[PDB]
Amino acid sequence: SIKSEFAEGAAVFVEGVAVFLTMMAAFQNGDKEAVAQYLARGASLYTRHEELLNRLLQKLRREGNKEAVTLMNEFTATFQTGKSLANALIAAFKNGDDDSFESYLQAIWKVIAKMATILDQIAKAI
Repeated sequence: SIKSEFAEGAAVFVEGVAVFLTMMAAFQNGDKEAVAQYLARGASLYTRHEELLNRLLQKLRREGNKEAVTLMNEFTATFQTGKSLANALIAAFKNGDDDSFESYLQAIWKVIAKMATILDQIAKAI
């Protein structure tokens, strides 16, 4: 259902946010071993969420819920376009460029916050 897909996606979102926050703290402490592990998990969570978003979008399209569909378009567009920042974050890790890594972390947090606002709006429109 729309509601089961939404809640499952929201739980994956919450897990990714929590991993991202944990990663930020590890990076502040310079713990590159831990940052590597969290980056790997964050990538897997990205994939799971992508699947759940598409499943949700298909259900919303079929039900005909216009407000929710428009919001989901914005969420998915932000999610897809946001991958360019995530790829830059990974590259900065692989190159040892801590200054770039920090910068993308703080920029990505702004995207996460916008995504969370969209998800709250979707939850109220379904």
